Amino acid sequence: AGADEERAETARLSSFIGAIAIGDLVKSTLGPKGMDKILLSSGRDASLMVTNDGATILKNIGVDNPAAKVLVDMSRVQDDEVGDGTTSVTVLAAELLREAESLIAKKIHPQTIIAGWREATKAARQALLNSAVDHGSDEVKFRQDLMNIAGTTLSSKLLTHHKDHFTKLAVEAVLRLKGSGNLEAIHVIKKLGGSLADSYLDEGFLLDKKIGVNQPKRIENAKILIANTGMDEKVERILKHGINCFINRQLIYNYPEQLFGAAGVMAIEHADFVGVERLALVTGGEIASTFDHPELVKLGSCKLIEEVMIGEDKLIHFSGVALGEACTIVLRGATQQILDEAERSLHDALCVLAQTVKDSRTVYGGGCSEMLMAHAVTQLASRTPGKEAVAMESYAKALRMLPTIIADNAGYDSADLVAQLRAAHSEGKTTAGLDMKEGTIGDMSVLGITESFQVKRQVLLSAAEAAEVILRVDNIIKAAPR
Amino acid sequence: AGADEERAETARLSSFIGAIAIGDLVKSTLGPKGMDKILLSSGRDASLMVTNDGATILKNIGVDNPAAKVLVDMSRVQDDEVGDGTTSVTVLAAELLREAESLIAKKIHPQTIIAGWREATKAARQALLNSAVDHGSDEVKFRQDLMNIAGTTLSSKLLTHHKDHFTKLAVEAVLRLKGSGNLEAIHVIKKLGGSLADSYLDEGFLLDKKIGVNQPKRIENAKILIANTGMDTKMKEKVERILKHGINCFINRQLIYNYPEQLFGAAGVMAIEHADFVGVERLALVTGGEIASTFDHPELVKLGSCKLIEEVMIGEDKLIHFSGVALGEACTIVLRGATQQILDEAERSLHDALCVLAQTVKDSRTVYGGGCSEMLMAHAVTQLASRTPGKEAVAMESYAKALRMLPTIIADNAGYDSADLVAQLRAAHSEGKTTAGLDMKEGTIGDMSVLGITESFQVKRQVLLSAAEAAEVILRVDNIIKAAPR
Amino acid sequence: AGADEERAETARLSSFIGAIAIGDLVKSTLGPKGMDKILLSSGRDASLMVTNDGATILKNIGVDNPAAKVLVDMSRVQDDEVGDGTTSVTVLAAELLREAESLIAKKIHPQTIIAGWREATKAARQALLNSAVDHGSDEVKFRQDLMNIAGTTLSSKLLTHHKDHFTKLAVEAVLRLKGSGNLEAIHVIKKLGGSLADSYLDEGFLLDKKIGVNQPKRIENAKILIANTGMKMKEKVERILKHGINCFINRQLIYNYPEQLFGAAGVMAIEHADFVGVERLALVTGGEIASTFDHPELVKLGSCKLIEEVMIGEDKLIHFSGVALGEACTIVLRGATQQILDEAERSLHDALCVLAQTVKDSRTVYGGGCSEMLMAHAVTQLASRTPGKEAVAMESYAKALRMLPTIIADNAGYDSADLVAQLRAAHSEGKTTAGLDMKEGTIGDMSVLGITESFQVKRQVLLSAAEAAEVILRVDNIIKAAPR
Amino acid sequence: AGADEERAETARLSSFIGAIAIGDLVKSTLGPKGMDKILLSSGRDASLMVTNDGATILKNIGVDNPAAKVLVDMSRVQDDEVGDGTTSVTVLAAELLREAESLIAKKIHPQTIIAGWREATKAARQALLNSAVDHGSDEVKFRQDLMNIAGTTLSSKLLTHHKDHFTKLAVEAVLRLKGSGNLEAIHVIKKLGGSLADSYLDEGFLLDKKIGVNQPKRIENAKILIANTGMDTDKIKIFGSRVRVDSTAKVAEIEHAEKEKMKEKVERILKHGINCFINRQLIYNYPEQLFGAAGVMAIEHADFVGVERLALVTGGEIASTFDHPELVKLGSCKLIEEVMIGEDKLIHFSGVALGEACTIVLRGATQQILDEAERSLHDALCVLAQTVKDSRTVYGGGCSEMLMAHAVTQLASRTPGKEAVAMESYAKALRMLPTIIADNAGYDSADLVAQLRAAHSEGKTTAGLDMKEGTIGDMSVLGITESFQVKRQVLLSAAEAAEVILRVDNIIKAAPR
Repeated sequence: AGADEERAETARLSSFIGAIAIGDLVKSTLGPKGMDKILLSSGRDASLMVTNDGATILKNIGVDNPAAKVLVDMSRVQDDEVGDGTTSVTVLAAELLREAESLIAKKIHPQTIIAGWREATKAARQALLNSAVDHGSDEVKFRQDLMNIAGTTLSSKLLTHHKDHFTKLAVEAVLRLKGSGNLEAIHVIKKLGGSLADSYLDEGFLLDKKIGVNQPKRIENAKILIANTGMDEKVERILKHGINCFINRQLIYNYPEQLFGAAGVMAIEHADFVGVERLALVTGGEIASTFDHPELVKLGSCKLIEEVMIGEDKLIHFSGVALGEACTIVLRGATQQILDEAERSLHDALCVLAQTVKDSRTVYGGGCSEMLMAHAVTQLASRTPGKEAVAMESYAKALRMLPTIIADNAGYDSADLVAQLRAAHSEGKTTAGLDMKEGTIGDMSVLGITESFQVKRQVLLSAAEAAEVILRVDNIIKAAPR
Repeated sequence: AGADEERAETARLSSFIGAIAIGDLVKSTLGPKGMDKILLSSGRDASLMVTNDGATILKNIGVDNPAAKVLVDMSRVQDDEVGDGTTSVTVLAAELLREAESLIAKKIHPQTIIAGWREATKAARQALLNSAVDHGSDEVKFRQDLMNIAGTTLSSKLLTHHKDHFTKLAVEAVLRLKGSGNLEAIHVIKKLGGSLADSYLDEGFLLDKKIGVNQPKRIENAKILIANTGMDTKMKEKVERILKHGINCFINRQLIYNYPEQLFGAAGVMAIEHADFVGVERLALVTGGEIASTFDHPELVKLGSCKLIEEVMIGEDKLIHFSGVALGEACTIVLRGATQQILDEAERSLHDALCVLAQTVKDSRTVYGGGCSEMLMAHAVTQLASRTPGKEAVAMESYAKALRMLPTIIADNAGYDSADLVAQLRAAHSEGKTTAGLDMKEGTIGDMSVLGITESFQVKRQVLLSAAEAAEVILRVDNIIKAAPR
Repeated sequence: AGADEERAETARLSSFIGAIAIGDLVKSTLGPKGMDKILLSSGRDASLMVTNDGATILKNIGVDNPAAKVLVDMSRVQDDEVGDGTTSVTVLAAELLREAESLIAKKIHPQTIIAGWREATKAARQALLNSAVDHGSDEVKFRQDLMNIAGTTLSSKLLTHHKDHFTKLAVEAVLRLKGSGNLEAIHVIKKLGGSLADSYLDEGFLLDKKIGVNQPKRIENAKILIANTGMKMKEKVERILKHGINCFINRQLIYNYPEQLFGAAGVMAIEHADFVGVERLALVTGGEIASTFDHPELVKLGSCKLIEEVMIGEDKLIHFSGVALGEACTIVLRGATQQILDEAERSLHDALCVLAQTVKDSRTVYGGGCSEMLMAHAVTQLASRTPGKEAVAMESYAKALRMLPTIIADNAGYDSADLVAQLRAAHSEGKTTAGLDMKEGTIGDMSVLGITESFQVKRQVLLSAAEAAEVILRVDNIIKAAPR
Repeated sequence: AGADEERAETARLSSFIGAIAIGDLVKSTLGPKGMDKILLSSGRDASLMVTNDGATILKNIGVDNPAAKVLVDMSRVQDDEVGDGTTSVTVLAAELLREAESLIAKKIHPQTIIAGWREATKAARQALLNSAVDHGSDEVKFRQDLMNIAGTTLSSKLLTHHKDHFTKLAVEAVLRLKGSGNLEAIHVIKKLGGSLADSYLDEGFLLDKKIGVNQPKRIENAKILIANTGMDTDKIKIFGSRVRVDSTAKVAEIEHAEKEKMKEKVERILKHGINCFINRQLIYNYPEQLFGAAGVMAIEHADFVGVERLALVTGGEIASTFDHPELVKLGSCKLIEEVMIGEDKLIHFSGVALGEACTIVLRGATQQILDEAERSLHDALCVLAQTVKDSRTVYGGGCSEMLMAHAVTQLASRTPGKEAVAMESYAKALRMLPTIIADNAGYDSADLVAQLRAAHSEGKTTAGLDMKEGTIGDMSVLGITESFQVKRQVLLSAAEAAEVILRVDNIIKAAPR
């Protein structure tokens, strides 16, 4: 028991097996016509879970002993930085292991081959520069704002009927974010109500809690009080300040509740901590401790806090923040499996194009980027010294699979597709790519599909470092089914 | 049962297996292209742990009943006097056990063989006075201060692409530090914020704790109180003594009772809960000190320096900085990096840098790095087996071949063919060029001095002694006996 | 499910197996280059500890069923009277068992062979009063007092690198001891401070304790108070001033309040002083009767020369001296400090017994196994001179002596057969000085080395080993009854 | 297969197995070259014990189901009446069972052979008649005081090199003991010093203990105090409770109360002039210091067995609570001192007024074996008391057994009918004893039997088995003789013991499963 040690072929084999198992399930997901899968697990899950998004299912379950979970864990950091849309990074890392069986013939030192990873880093920079990306997306923009990458992220998802409209909306949300402050303060929720738009845009922060039956219905020029310690002196400190609202992250004691109603102060019971922490940045903050917390120790913003009816049910909204560094997003849905999916999509949407204004650079979608890159990577291996080249040239044909997967989900024969694809990219037309609706090659730009430059730079480095940690290191292995 | 005693061949084997298991994992951890590993244990552990530094991982876990942990414990003491660079001493002791197969074929006396260790002492002797090593390091030093051994120590770490810059910084810290004032008060913490120039040197001491959100934002003309005894039990005496002094900050090394805390907020005094003792002792030197007793502590008995105590905001995470110390001889280093627990691999990386420089200025002696020292000693030792008596030569010659593996271990991580590397190396050393050594970036052999990598004189004398007793300790004892548990 | 059935050869087997297992572990230990063994246990045992002395480890534990612990127990009685040097007696008893196989070969009655023990007694006496051993243990003696046998006892042990110097010191200790009063009143400890000398010799009693930093430094015409019961302020002071009390020593925790009082008066107090030292102290100072605070004045007697605290090494020690009786004295040692230091406790104990025997005997034997080869040459002849039955038992004892040279040689690093060839030729010739030289790797002059063995150890061991071998040969029935 | 059902011959076998099992362990114990056996158990037993005396080991343990324990119990009465010598009685009863195999060869009525037990008595009359006994036991006696029976008991033990000298000493010890006193107060301890005599005789009693290193070296006109209770005070069985007082001030009273025990012990003890205090158990630390200044020697953990003999010696005292000093205590006074006996310190109690109780402290040549003196002295005590009372002895070394055996062979042929077979089997039983005595000697058993038998036939009662010789010799020259009582009682006991159970065929069932 305890620690383990590994031997020649068996050590490599443990890493090799992990990559192949995950590649096939993620494979159906890529491209406009991907398909959903449902998984049931060993007693800590409670029921059947279906996730279109590849990253969510891998994070939730550590099924077995082989090295995969650490590789998997990393994809979420990538999601944070950019990696989202359609899952492809995991697939890309996985086929690099197939090359290793070939490598046994390469009887020398496998670690020498490893030098290929920062050669690959050169390849990443070789790829970047060598490929016409884009020149549009100045800021805000009348039509290049979207109806582009979000649509492609959506394309792999069935929802894209009513849903593609939602994706367009996501860009308006980033438009209010641009400036100095970073990517923060975005929260999204869904509701039970049918509408063709299937969404509404809300100016303030969305919360849903109420003090009790009694209390003023609306508060004006509101002051906000946040307490770290539970309620389980208050009137005296309260009256001088002119407090209009109290928010506590936990259980609230019953006695003060009677007081607040007569005073004309609205309090919130068991408010969630995550909303509260964001709020402190928003209202100028407060010093949260024991009941001494009132007056100067705390700063309170004061526009308007009220409970409003959103089409249907009643909700409470915080708005008019002096700081201007934080905002909130509210979506209303018709209700279905794909609407809470918007939770999946908005989180992803935020990272993809907030980034897009910052980059001022994007690349053509639909696999246009991959074939062109494949064309120029082949020359580079030859250009570099030959043993360096052997590792570099293997990398170059790796890019070939992406074109094949995009077409395969479309419904057209893969062999013919690879053939027609290369000739257009080789010629020098960057706009041309894979048109799945056509089944052949077409103009990507007419479609409006473009990918953030960062998704391409970041995927390359993420795959290189993640791939590098495998082949390099022992300590793992797999045994038998279920 | 569980009595635990073994007979003849089997007993030797248990030690032999422990040495081989450890060597394969550690060899890959050596030098510039060295590798870090992840370890997972099912019981009473949270997740897989990854440690590049061999010494920290070996100390942490006592997985097996076979004797290995005892062997492991010995390297920390070495670390205090030096120990580090790249892990190697454990490897050298482990390879010694392989010749034991030869001993069975020897068919005479297992312990007459022990004479080889005596022979080894001569080997320790030869390395020390054979070869001209530094001639420089004439205190403080312009350019030659780093881009040397620290770079080699960091070599085993992936971070080196931007990390080598951090390594260079470490000697600057020793320049202010060095003298005989004391080898203490150097602290390292990493920050999850990124910039091109990773790592900043702070004027004073860096800490990360708060009484709570509660209390005033900053203090003026600060007075410092340190208490050995906890606040836990009284409120009245604490306020009375406090107000007269004007106390701006209270630091207690342990748990702090809640009642006084309300008082500090109203008064306008910032306190620190569960402050670590190591920071506190350093602080006393820094602040002029105090006599830390019971609540009789305030006023004259307490000495407190007063520049500024504040929470700045370095990058992302909030920290508290103590600076402007009147004494002037105790300073701290704050490291910044990309963002990983790997970045934490600074506490165990910095440590590697601090010990090396303090020893280097005073000893006025060093050895050439890159394995230059090892090949030279090896050439000299082969002769020795031939020139000394009867029993001594077989044992001694075997010891000599042990040195051969080190050239192999340094270039093995390179990716180049180890066999080709070993002989090319020997021809240059045999010739008489001490500067020449293994250049991993080159892939062949070159001039170590241009690189500037140098090993401290102390590292060579201790390793030789460490290797000698370490092999002996498992062997020296026969039939360990258990008396049946509680 | 009762008694336990062992017969003829099987009963012999339980004894036979016990001797073979013990001999190999003790075999490493016999000589200058012996090997250290450590045992690790859980429960009442803290951790790894190492004993170089075979006798200490064997009786601390009863590892298994086979009969041998009773045999082991006997060695300790020897240890008190003579004991140490190196542990060799257990090995000789073991040697006897291998010939037991030949006893079945003989095919008649094992009991007749017992006559061999009679023969052994006669053989033992031949090693005695034959040739000359040592002459001139003049008493006091400037050079022959040590740097001899004690060094041999030490050679097996680690401390010998600087300790052989310590060994020289011990004889000075025995010389003051001499008179009519066997061996008594000697107290010794170790110190955490390092020095080349590794030991200082005090003229009185050494005690390590301090009341506190405060309190007057010097006491004269000192009166000493020892109390059974632990440490109200006024009762202690009123009685104290009239007496003139200069010091207080108690074998337990002492109350803080009185401590403050002592400093003003000029009286020094001691907390938790060891009881054993106190019992010795009473004989030394004339003693007293210790009860509650009624204890001062006449019921207590206080001797008065000089009591002072002297900085020793780094640990601050106090000395009691100037005893009118003169009967009891104390020894102080300062070592390297590597837990091996607590080991020095082991080696010193060896020093009081070995040297004291040398003082009374005025006789010794050549060391390095010189005595054993000589006796072996004489004994081979003896077996033939006796008829036949008488012959076989006497000769088996004779060949037993051959292993001792062999055991000395085995730990040396040189094989036993070669050692045997050279060794016998030198002893046979007539040079008693010649013996086993372990550093040499061959044979040499023992006297030049300075290694000698007490005369008593050779005559008692011969009788001792013979009887020890007998205790189980006679008994062919070892019984355990009705489990649990 | 299994049920514990017995049928005809098998029932006989159960009696048979008990006899043979006991005989092999016992047989090696008989005579000069006897063997010691050591017995151990895990609990309700602490260590291996080795008993030379066959009777003592059998009494302590009832190992199994087959009958034999009751037969064993019989030798006890013999031991208190006449005692020991060598244990031979048990073996003789066992060999009676061996003929039984030949009995089924009879193929007839087994109980008419029982008449053999009626032949056993006839054999018994001749034992009285033919043996040659002795004439003389003057009282005290000059030359015939010993060198006789004590030596035969000793002969069985290998100590008979220097020891036969020690046996000779023992009669001097018995002469003072002799008469009215019965058996009490004889104590023996070894000394580690070599001498030809190997023994010394003391007028008083030796006890090995010391108060502590400090205390007066010697006391005279000594007064002795023995206490049933220790000097220790604090629990009382019923604690009186954890206890409640009135804070810390009164608890000072508790510590003070200890002093009162000290005060009573000194004040009362001083008036008497107390020289020596002996306590049978642990002694409280406070009093120990008091005794040293006073001039009084006390003994910590002095064991009780020495004390009871000591009490008879000093006239005794009534041991109770601290009121115990003065008159209720009678302390004889002559000399109590601790004397270096060259080797080890011991305390001598001497000058006892009673005179009845005395101690035989022997020095002798050293080894583990001097502890043998403990083994050997005990044998000496039992034989002399009987030797003085009987004034009759028979020749040892099996001389008695061969003579009787020669006579009985003739008897079988003379008696007609049913009776000779019964008589001859009893008669050949005697033959094994010469064999048992010879076998343990290590000499060949077969050779020994005929040569022995030929010498007896001549008419020499003195002639017997000489084990040291390996052949036959004159027992009388050796000086080995057995007391008259041991031979007449054993004959009656051996026959009767074996006789009942042969008679009964079937040890029956139970209820259970």
